[PDB]
Amino acid sequence: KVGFFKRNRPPLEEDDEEGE
Repeated sequence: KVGFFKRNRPPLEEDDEEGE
């Protein structure tokens, strides 16, 4: 999938590529 990691992780920890 791709809507269950790029969502909860990014906020919580800096996991997915934010974007800046």
